[PDB]
Amino acid sequence: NMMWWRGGVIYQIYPRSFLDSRGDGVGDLNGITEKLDYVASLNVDGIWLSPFFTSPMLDFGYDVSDYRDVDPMFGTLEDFKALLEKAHSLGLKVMIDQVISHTSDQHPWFQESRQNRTNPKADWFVWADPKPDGTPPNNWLSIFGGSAWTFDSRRQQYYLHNFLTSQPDVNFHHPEARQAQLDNMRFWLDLGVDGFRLNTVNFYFHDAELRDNPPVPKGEAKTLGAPEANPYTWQRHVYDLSRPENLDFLKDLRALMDEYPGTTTVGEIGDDNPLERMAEYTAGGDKLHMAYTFDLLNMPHSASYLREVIERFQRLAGDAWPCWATSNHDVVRSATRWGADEDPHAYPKVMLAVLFSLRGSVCLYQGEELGLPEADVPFERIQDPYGKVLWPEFKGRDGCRTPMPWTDGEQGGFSPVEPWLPMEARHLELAVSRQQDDPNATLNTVRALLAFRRSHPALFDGDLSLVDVGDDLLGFTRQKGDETLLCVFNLTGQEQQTTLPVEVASDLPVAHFTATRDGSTLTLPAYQAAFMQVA
Ligand SMILES: OC[C@H]1O[C@@H](O)[C@H](O)[C@@H](O)[C@@H]1O
Ligand SMILES: [Mg+2]
Repeated sequence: NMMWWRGGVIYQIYPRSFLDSRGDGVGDLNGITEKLDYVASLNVDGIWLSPFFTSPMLDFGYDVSDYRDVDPMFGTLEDFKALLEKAHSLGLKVMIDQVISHTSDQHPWFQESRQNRTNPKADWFVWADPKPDGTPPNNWLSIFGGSAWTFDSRRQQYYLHNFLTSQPDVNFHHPEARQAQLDNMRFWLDLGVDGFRLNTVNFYFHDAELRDNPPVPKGEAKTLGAPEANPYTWQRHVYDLSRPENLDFLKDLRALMDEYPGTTTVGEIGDDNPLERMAEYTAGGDKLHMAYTFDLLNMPHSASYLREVIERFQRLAGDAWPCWATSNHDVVRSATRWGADEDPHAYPKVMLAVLFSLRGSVCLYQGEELGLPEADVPFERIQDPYGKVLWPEFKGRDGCRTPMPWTDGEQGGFSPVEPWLPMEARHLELAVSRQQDDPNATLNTVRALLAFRRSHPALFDGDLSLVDVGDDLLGFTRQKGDETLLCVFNLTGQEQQTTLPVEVASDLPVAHFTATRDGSTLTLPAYQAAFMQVA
């Protein structure tokens, strides 16, 4: 079963906010270990762990100072081995983050690199002389504010950083650095990890000519990976990322993965044309296994929009393979971002049904299975530095990083002390304990939907074909071998009706969904889904 990843569902855990088992108010590995039974009960195929490596935590894990160890705040390496072993014992695959695009400035490589222009690791990072006027070498901007270049007095040069100043980008034009990062991945592969989520996978290479980016002409759409309030979105990003050379490196990376059968990779795409880039990076079977984009991580969410996304993707390379996600640690929770103007109890069910019925892999964010709304984090409680640069137009990512509601008790049973982010009040009555034995609650809807998905080959990796189901409905067929299923979704809060584009063999009941099939006319109540066998 070495193709488990091609259609499998992965449960993303944000370590800081899952479960605190030691008592410092911050989630740790042992808590995850304690809740692997819960995770397994979701009928998901595996997990993706956000960074838990040694880090100053200035970007909370994504500024890595030691690629081959666990930060004391999350526990130890042995703790991780225990977590991995128990997870394997439950039939769960374990994937972990890899942030090889950039390191913390506290990483030994950079500490050495910054001292002078001639040291062994001087070229392991991206250094450039200032312009004659002492200004940055080009117009590249940091996503987290300011120029992408920061001056260092030691070398009298600027160093590049797409994100924080404390996150210098690695110079992938230096083969030994590439190799060092590959080795860093190999370290974790040798420990038995089942795969990697590749942080900003298209960022790896930059234009060595350091050419200026062109601006986006007024009225054209901005990039999906950043809020429009961010000046980052004022230029087309062609030279600061997504270079051709990266393809070659991807092959190398894939080669490493090939040395360990059954392992996989999912790339995070941050690009002006995310679908196209995902196709490019996941094509050939010699590069990325799969990748996800921000197309379903933004504001549009109509059935017509989904149709546009699916159509657009189907026009790309057919050998490509997508991973779909409606929520993660970087965006507003799906129940709020998409379903703010919808029923808070009904909409997450049909949304997640759509997510689970799309052709591709799935990323399911912690709490999304509870239909958790975006939390309101007060100014004085803000932790994410990305929330302190564009306030209040953009308030950062803390809203989706609030602690997991296990019980409706004190601090949601997350911690015996005050957690690093405040527990959201509204989450308490949506807690796991309050929701576990409720068959009408979103959790069990998710369980049933994923078991249902698991019982049908067509919903694993079957082909997808859009069909006419009306303007206010989303409809398509999934086909593999004997089995052809018709999937119809009502994402609206109003009853909808359509003529069936194919012939139904039998109705398929799943997760207490209600739909009326009268001959050739199908009716769907508000926020309902319909699955059917096709003759
Ligand atoms: O590390 C810089 C940023 O890169 C993004 O791709 C990650 O998903 C974020 O969590 C992180 O803050
Ligand atoms: Mg702890």
